[PDB]
Amino acid sequence: YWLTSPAGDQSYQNPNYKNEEDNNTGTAIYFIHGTADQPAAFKRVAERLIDTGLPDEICSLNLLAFDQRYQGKSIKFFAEQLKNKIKVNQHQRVILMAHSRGGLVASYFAEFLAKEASIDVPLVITMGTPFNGEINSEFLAQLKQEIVEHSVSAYHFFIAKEDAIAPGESGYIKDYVDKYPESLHILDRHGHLSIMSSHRLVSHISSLLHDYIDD
Amino acid sequence: LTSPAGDQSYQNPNYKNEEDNNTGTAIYFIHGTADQPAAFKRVAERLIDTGLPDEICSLNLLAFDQRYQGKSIKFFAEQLKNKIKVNQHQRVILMAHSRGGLVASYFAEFLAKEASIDVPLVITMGTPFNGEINSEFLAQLKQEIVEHSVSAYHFFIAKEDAIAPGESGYIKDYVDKYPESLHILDRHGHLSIMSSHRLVSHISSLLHDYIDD
Repeated sequence: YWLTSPAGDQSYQNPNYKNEEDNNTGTAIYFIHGTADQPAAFKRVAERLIDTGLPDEICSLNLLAFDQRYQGKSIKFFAEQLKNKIKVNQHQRVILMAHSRGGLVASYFAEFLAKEASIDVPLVITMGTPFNGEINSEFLAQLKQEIVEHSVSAYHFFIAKEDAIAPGESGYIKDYVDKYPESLHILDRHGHLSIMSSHRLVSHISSLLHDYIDD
Repeated sequence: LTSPAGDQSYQNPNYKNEEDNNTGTAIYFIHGTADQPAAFKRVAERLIDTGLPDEICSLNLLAFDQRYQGKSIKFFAEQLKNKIKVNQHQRVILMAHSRGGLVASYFAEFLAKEASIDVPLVITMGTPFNGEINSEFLAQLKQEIVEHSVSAYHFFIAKEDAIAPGESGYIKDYVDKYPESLHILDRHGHLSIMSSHRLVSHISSLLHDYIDD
């Protein structure tokens, strides 16, 4: 955005942060893209988040592009790289916003790598992430069990209505949605394929950040 | 106010100009048996708060006399058509709830032609299309809705019903035909989908689209 982070990722520093009576240790947001996804649209989502207004509590906004993104490579490796980049930036209490396959990566990071890395992950937001389904089905099932039962992160699945009524669970975990109804967000896409172009998305995300911050 | 049929009605204060030769598009509310009319009053009132198009004559409140426990949808639809023509209204918009939606939509498929009353919009809220009433009969109504119908159908459901397996409150074939026909509303307060303001807003913007055309 504004500047480049130590990890090489694009970064936006919050003017609201570091204000008078600033939070002692804040929360940084990380924006992860799926494979072969345009980072510029994802920057559209972050810029619109800034336009809406970010809580003073939020440290910075980070973008997982540039150094270093591969086209093809294993899930575990990408999550390990995400953890490495978070540790290079010395961030704590990171909020993850991921798209498509990237949501798997973030979720893997949030479920195994994050605790013994001593990184808190309060919010994990996934947009069209194929949890139900290359990636193994056993791995998907074990990840879903970790998300439903043991996870300490709040998961929010953003999908399109066509995927909602589509048979099966696409972009969301039915068990988790049943446990937490407010986790599922269904967005009207009039023009395909623009889930991230909706302003309802940014509105819900900003309301999620505010809800988490007020608590 | 009271409508010509005797039902509870709200007249538009702006209404229309003097030289409208159209008598006027009237909105009709069909509820299932033993349902609370006051929630329907709030949804109509909220439509008024948001703003109703000047071309639309009035907001009218139907299915009223008399909710019987075991009488067929067909009887209520015949009663509805009688009440609509008592008011001589034309190109009326139907907004119906639960089994009442079947009534309205049943009316839209057979009785409306014999009345020579146009039904441009038929709006169904949590209407059990998939399922006394025959299941074969529901399938025939669904086929008539999908293929032959000339009314615009809009299905309002909650996200819980959306992700529920099967077709709940909506016809999948019609949604494939028209994606914009399906409206999924977040239901914060269980279990009253008709209560969100997002529903009534969708109705008002739908009315604006219909009036402009």
